[PDB]
Amino acid sequence: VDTCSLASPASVCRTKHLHLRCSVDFTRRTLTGTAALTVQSQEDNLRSLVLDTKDLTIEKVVINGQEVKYALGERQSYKGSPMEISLPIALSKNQEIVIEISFETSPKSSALQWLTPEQTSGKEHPYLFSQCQAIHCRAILPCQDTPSVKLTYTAEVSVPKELVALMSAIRDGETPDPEDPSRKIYKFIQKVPIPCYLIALVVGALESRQIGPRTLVWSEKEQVEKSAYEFSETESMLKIAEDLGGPYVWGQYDLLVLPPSFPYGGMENPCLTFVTPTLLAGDKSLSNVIAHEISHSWTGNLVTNKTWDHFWLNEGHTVYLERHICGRLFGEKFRHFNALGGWGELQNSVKTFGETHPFTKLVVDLTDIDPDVAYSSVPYEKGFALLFYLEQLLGGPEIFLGFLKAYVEKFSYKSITTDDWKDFLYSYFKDKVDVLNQVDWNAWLYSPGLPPIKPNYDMTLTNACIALSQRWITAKEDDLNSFNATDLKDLSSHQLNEFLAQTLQRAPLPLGHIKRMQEVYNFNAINNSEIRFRWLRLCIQSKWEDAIPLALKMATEQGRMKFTRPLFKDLAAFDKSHDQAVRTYQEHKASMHPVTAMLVGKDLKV
Ligand SMILES: c1ccn(CCOc2ccc3[nH]ccc3c2)c1
Ligand SMILES: [Yb+3]
Ligand SMILES: [Zn+2]
Repeated sequence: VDTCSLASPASVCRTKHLHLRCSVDFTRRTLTGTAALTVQSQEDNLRSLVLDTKDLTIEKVVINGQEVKYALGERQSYKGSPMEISLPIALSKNQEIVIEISFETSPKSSALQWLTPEQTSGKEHPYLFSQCQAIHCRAILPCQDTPSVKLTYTAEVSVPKELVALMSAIRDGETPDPEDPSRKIYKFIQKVPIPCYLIALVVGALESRQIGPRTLVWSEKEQVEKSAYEFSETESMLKIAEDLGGPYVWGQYDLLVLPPSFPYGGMENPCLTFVTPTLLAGDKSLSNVIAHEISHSWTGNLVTNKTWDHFWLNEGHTVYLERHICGRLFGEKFRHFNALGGWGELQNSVKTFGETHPFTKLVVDLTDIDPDVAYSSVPYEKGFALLFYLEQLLGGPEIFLGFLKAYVEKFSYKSITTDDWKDFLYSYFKDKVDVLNQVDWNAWLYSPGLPPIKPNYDMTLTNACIALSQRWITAKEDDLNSFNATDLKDLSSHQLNEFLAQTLQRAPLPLGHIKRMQEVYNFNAINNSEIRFRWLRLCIQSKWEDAIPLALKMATEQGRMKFTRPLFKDLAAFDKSHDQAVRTYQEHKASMHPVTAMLVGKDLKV
């Protein structure tokens, strides 16, 4: 049961294919066109079915060349409105028909952000991008908006001729639009069956540069050269991922670097990963995000969570593979360092939510819960900790990687639950079932709070970070003079970040200590977004008014929710900046991403 979807479930009917024919209207901020769904009955005598929609205007529904009856039910909040379609002839089991729906989206579509020219790099043209995960595809087109259903798709997208459209699919040509010579039609094909949350579209002034045998980077012209360098490890990571996961089946692996309001670090859209431009550190230091998105090409896009209650299957396994890729590139001690950092992020989330909160369970129950509200580090890092614990229990990384590749092979092109995963784990490790029975499954999978057992972590790269954090924390005023730029001499950017993460866990520190830290380390000069984020949080939580305009600037000049949400919350919690924090949100909200605007407003109680 997919409690996030109002559509007929997969046991009743299933979409096999979507043919999308649409036009992007920047004057009206609407997409208008037809969604032709090829649907296969799973029941005898099927006479109706229901699709998910959200803020869509339906013009008509056509089957066998005739208009048919349909009805839109009452809106159910963030789930949207169910659309019931009256089939003209009762279908037998396995029979397939094509249902062609004429629709138009709303400018407030929660799947979409429409940007004016001023919100782009080039300042001449507008830009549109989508983000369907988890349940926003219904705000673009009517569909069974559940990851329990997989479908292929084709699309034809008409756009102003000076712009470029891309989708999560192989590019299948471009022509002038016969209905309007001021336009171009871009065509697409996704021959591999996917869940509809992986449908993606961007329209803008995009240019491309090849950076590997199967990878172009796409962005506005101003970002191309920098993106090419930043993500140059992409091919080497794909080769390692193929070694761990089996064949890459999607053809191309292209990258799209979005404008700064993109809400996530990345989105694993097939053939075309979307990334934040906050990855552009200049030194490739945030490339774990690329490794993560690459890994989703197996865990998530091939083996998929059957409902969003089982999101940890997607995310936990992906973090596990991510950390292996980075460990192959940079060493097993670095994999452990990153693993242990992730446990720290899990501590933070559990402390933030509260150790008994339902969203700290590994498997969650999203009945009446908006996935965007529930979203956190938990499925990522509690899922990873479980897998890392199991790795250690069952004989080490070589052995557990054998399981992972067998698991991907077994469930490719399928959608699964936590029970499916656990059943297969027991089947694969049939000779170690004694050891598996030692795991407290009920606590790991279903209980809130920190896991019942913490894995073992190599400390080599972490010790210097803890040591320095502890010096600052225990320092008194007469110790502040001993600190100096040389303290950071032998620390990588990853280690500087972890030093800040350790210190932030003990915040506030005294204002004088934070002033000294800027004096000796000049953190204000660091443009690395992960570093700058934690530094500004530490400054604001420690009540440094000088940091207020810096934090406001970072919160608004980009929109990755990982950074924007906690910066606004911190600024709201500081009495000196509270009124400005809400004013700034109020002023910006109309031009923010619709999901980000929603969540920041809830965070700020405005
Ligand atoms: C990374 C890139 C896009 N997203 C969208 C958020 O999606 C989800 C999906 C599934 C979820 N289960 C619980 C919260 C939750 C949130 C997260
Ligand atoms: Yb002293
Ligand atoms: Zn992910």
